[PDB]
Amino acid sequence: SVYDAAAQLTADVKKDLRDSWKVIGSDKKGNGVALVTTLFADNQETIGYFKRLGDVSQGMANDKLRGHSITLMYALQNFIDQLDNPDDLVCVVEKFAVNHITRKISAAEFGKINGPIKKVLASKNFGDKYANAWAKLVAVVQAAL
Amino acid sequence: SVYDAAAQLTADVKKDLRDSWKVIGSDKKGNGVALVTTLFADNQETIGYFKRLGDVSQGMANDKLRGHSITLMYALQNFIDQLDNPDDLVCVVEKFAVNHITRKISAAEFGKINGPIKKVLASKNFGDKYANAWAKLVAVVQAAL
Ligand code: HEM
Ligand code: HEM
Repeated sequence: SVYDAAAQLTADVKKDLRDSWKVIGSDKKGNGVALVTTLFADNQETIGYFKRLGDVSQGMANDKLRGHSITLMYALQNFIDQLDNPDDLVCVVEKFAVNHITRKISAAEFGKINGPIKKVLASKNFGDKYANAWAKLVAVVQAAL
Repeated sequence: SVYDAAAQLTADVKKDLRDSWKVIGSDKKGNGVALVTTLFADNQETIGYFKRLGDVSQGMANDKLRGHSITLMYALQNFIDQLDNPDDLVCVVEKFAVNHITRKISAAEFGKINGPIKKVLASKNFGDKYANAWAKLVAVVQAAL
């Protein structure tokens, strides 16, 4: 269950998530756009899903893409803030899961975000240990898809 | 015009928004559920739009309602964090406006949130001065609907 995935996050994993978020979450506009644009760069097959955003090749200049990217970072802020109460983490994760289920995004496709997260983390010198911790958080959402 | 509306957020208004948010934003789960449930209590005619959340009279005990309410508070957090840059405030406001336009929510009905905000603020000893500041922020979203 999603609760199981959530309840499994250990103290060490939560520590790594919080420490790295202190940095990557400090510039939501910059890192959010980097995250989304990297997804498009490395997984071009996903571009079609974001037609509402218009020309995503415009990057930062695209106001719809910028608004979407900043907001995505607040979903992550939400997750990080709920780490110590699995009950609250689960209800917010299911909320965002619905946003993706309606767009026909499978658990496997949602996992495509792990590559971009790993790259953004690396840009701030957060290595594999941190990428693995984030993959565990993403897996909580995957349990809901 | 959303831009002209954003221009109404003067130094004094921004300060009142930040000062009051420091308190109401400190308990997103508690104050978010209070805000949403007050909207339902005071404007029963809006409950029909929230069919996805199930039985909203259950308040905090309703997982979907709790997830929705917490997330709503992060949208407000987002707005507050963008107060320094109007172009960014506008792009995030338009993102959330679309979420409501697709739900068929007009500027007038969106404005029904002012009553609940005034009440939640009053419960934390923040009077009309603050309620009016928040009404100006809500007005930016209304301009985009
Ligand atoms: C860290 C992981 C991710 C987070 C936290 C996240 C968060 C969000 C948020 C907050 C929204 C806006 C929901 C709405 O207002 O309707 C959104 C929309 C969307 N997401 Fe994600 N997402 C993630 C990964 C992905 C991935 C990997 C895909 C695709 C393979 C995806 C596809 C979509 C699509 C198609 C939309 C709709 C965009 C639009 O038309 O506005 N998401 N996402
Ligand atoms: C401070 C004001 C408000 C904020 C910041 C806000 C924010 C949000 C957010 C973040 C969502 C989730 C969007 C999504 O994932 O699709 C949402 C959904 C929704 N909002 Fe609001 N909202 C506000 C006021 C209102 C008001 C006053 C109404 C109705 C009169 C309204 C009606 C809706 C509806 C119908 C949904 C869809 C719920 C669902 O089925 O999940 N909102 N709102």
